[PDB]
Amino acid sequence: MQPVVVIPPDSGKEEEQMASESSKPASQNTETKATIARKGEGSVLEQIDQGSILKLPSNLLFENATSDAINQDMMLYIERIAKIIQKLPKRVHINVRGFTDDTPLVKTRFKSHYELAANRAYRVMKVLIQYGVNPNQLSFSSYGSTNPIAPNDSLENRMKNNRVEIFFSTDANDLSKIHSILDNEFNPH
Amino acid sequence: NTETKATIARKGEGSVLEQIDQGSILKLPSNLLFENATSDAINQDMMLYIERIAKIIQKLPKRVHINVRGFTDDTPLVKTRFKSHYELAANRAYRVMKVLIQYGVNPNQLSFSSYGSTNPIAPNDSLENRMKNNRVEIFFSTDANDLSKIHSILDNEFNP
Repeated sequence: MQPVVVIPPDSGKEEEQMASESSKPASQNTETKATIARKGEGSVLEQIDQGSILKLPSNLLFENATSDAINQDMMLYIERIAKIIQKLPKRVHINVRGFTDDTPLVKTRFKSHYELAANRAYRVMKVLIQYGVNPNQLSFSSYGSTNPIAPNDSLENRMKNNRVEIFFSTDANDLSKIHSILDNEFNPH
Repeated sequence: NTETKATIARKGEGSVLEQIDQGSILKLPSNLLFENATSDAINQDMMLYIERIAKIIQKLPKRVHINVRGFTDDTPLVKTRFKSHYELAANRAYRVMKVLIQYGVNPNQLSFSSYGSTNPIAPNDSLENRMKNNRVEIFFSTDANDLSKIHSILDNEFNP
């Protein structure tokens, strides 16, 4: 039951973990763990309303997080992505996106994180081309260091922060045309 | 049409705004921004234009992401410090991005892209059409995922 003299202690970890279950009433999850080649782990596939994003931790592609040297053991992961892309129509555009953390670049040839990220995304794009993706469906982008995923306090988080993302989308304009036709017809301005 | 004349220079350079279903594209001709099509030296004359674009950006919904896209015609580069169309297009986009940052656009909302000589706006069949392909395009979008979340919830409840 209870002591006859009840003296509550300070709020503790029991009370933290009980209230540490708070979350959104409508908890939807638009990410799934992805498996490249039945052996390529830590990747995720995310859906957003304008497209799909395949997120690849640094270590699935590059020999390190401050280099654009593709780890040759990982060439087969890029081949698998190329194969799947070749199963999409030529309508689909593929944007390879590079990201870095805040690691100092003085020991490398890179002068900026934007530059490092650009070279990483470019190299991945070029390997996709080697494996047959039409260059007319590809582009590369750099975000530099300012879109982190997690604090940079573990190897796993560092690999996420230095990820490459592959974004799949189209340039559909049917709704835009519809509005344009209506606007031209009805707006005096 | 989904393309409309965008008045920037007011000198008939050819700037245009296009709407597509997942965002907006401001298209800026080479001559507007750059000293030539073979390099990334911005026209100091036109810093005014990028500044204007930076001001307008800070009026948009806070969820907006801005991607500055670089493109080239498919003519050889044989003369300069640039070793590929991808590299030249990346540098041109980078420079426009950096000016936007200089005029107050948050770096967290900015990225730059290169398409090299792919995805031409006009066939590379005439001198003037080639030059059109040296434009920069600024794409405005968001990473909205409400619909995606809706579907995931329904799928989780009814599929598994």
